[PDB]
Amino acid sequence: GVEGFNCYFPLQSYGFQPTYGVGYQ
Repeated sequence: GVEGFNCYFPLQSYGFQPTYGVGYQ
């Protein structure tokens, strides 16, 4: 369900935080 690697972690919540792993312009 997670776009990409299967990470149970709240990777979707980090999409709003500063990080290179979530650089969606």
